[PDB]
Amino acid sequence: SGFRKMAFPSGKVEGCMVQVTCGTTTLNGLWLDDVVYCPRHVICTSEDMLNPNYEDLLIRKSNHNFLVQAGNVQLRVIGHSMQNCVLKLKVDTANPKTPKYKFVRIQPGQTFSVLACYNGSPSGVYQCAMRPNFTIKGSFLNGSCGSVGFNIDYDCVSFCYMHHMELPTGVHAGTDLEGNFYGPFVDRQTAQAAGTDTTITVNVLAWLYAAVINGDRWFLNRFTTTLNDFNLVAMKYNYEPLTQDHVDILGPLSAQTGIAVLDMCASLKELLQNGMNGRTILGSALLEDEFTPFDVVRQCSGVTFQ
Amino acid sequence: SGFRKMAFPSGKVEGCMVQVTCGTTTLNGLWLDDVVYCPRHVICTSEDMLNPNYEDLLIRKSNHNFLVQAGNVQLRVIGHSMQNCVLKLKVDTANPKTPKYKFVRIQPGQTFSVLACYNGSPSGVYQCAMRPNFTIKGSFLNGSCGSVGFNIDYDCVSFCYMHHMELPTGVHAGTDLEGNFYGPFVDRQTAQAAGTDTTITVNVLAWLYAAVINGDRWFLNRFTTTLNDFNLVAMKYNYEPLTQDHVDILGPLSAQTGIAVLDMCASLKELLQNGMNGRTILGSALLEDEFTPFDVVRQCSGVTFQ
Ligand SMILES: *[C@@H](CC(=O)OC)C(=O)N(c1ccccc1)c1cncc(Cl)c1
Ligand SMILES: *[C@@H](CC(=O)OC)C(=O)N(c1ccccc1)c1cncc(Cl)c1
Repeated sequence: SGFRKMAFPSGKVEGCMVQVTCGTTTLNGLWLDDVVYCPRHVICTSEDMLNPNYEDLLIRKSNHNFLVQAGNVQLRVIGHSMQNCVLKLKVDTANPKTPKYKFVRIQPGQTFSVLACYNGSPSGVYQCAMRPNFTIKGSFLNGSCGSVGFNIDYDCVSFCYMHHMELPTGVHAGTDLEGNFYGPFVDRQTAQAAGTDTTITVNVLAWLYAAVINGDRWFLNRFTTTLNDFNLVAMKYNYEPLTQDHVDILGPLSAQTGIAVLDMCASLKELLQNGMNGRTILGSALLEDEFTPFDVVRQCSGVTFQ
Repeated sequence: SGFRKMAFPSGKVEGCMVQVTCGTTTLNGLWLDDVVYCPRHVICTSEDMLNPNYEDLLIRKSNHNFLVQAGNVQLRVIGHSMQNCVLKLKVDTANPKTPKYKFVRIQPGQTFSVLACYNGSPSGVYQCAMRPNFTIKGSFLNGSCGSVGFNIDYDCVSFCYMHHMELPTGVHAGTDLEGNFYGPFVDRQTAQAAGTDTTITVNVLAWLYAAVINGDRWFLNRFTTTLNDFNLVAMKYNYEPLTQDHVDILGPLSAQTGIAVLDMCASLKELLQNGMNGRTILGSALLEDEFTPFDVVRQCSGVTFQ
C-alpha cells in the first residue's frame, strides 16, 4: 500500500541526453538514432530572442556551428534542419542506446515523467501533469531547455514534451517532439502569460479512489448525486465538467472499491462545499488532481516496464 | 523556478535489478560485481515466516535452489551466505553495468530515491525520507521486497535501503545493504508496529526557505524568536528539537534569502499556532518535512550527476 507521485524509471531516457552548443548558448538535446533534437532557440543570442526570424537565423549557420557532446565524446554534426520550434541536428553516429520510442502528443489532464537535465547531464526525475491551460508546474532552472517529458509502455518510450521556457507565474511551457507548442505560447520574448486554469475533475476522483484503496474512507457518505447536479457544483469551484466517458474510465476503480462513480461525486461535492475540516487524504490537505485513473491503477496494482 | 519531490535518475540502479527465486518465493535482488543481495526471507515459505530460524533454514539450501534472472538471462549461483537480514548470492558473472557504489546507512530525517521493482523489473521511482521512527512512507505492493533506496553523488550510487515489509499502518520497514534493519523491526511475522513519529523540524525550515526562493512570502513576519523559545513550541506540536547544528546547516539558505534562521523559526511558530488560514505554500496546505537543506539547495541551484 501507500501512494506516491511516482515517475517512470528514467534510464532509457538518460542514455539519450546530450549537450548542444551554438555560439554561447548551451542547452540539452535528445539523441535518437542519428538525429539530435533540441529547441530551435539555441541558435539565438540575447538580442535575438527578442523578436527573431528563425529562418533568417538558421540559414546563417553551418553544421560546424553546432557542437554536440554525448558525455565526454563529441558528435560530428553533418546536417541540420528546422521542424516547427525544434532543431534536428543530423550526426554521423547513431545512438547505440536508442530505446524503442514514439513521438506522441498528450492531452491536458494526462501525466508524464520529466528528466530534468543541465549541460546534457540528468539531474532529477519527477511526475508532471499537462494543465488544462497547457502549462506544466515543473521544476526547471536556467539551462534546463531541451529536457524532455515521457511515458513508458512496457519497453517503449513515448516522448511527449520538450521544455522551452518559464512563464512569469513560474510555470513552464514547451512543445511536443515535433516542435509544436503546447498551448498559445511562442519561442520569443513577449508578455505571454498562462491564462486561467481549472482543476482536473476526473483525476481528483481517481485519487479519491486511490485513497479508498489505501484505507482513507472518512470522506465517504451514503448520498449520491446525478451527473448534471454534480457538474453544476464543479462549475462553481472551477472544476472542469465530468463526462460520461470519464464515468466509464472510472469504472474499474468503482468496481474494485464498490463505490459507484456518482457516489464518489457526491463525496467530492461535500468536500468542495465543506473543505476537509482539519483532516488529510493520502497525506494531502488539498484535493490532488495530477493522478490519472491509469496512474492509480498502475500504482495500486503493480505494472512494471522492461 | 518551481519545486517538486524529485528523485535521482534511476538508470544506474535499473541496471542492477535482478529477480531471485527460491522455491515458490520470488523477489528482487541487487546485482553488484559478482554478488546478488536480497532479503533473506526469500528462503522462507508461508509457515516459515511465522517464527523462523534462518540459520537452520539456510543450511538446508544449496546453490541450485536459487534461480537468479537478469532480464531474460539466468545467472548461475556459485555461493551463498547470510549477512544479518540479507542474503549474498555469489554468481559466476560480474554485472557489467555495476556503477561506482557505496553501502551507506542514513539518519532519520535524510531523504533518498526508491526504485520500486517487481520480478526484477523497475516499475517507478520516487523520493522518500527516513522518518524519525525509522519507517518510510513508501509505495510498495506484494513482490516489492528487495527494491532499494539510494542517493547519487556525481557518478557514485550510495545504496542506503533495501525494502523488506509493510507494517500495519501502511508504512514500510527495511534494512541497510549490510542487512541491519532500520528501527526496531524484525523479518518475522509479529505484531510489530511503527511507534510514535515526529515532524522533521529542520526540513520544514528548509522547505520554507525553498518557498521564499520561489516567491511565496506571505508567511514571513518581522518578529524573531530565540532558539529556546522556538523549541518550547516545537515540543508542543510534536516537532523535534532544532539544534545549533541545524541552524548552521540552514546558514547558506538564510544568507541567500536574507531571512535569519531564527526569523524563519518565528514564522514556523506562527504557522503552527494559526495554521495557514486557507493559503498554500509551494502548492501544499500542510507543512512539508521531507526535503533536507541539501535537497533544497540542489533543486533551487541545479547540481547534476554523471
Ligand atoms: C534555457 C535557456 C538557454 O537555452 O540558454 C542557456 C532555459 O532553460 N530557460 C530559458 C528559456 C527562455 C529564455 C531564457 C531562459 C529556462 C527554462 N526554464 C526555466 C528557466 Cl528559469 C529558464
Ligand atoms: C515481498 C514478499 C515476498 O518476498 O514474497 C513474494 C513483499 O513485497 N512484501 C511482503 C513482506 C513480508 C511478508 C509478506 C509480504 C510486501 C512488501 N511491501 C508491501 C507489501 Cl503490501 C508486501
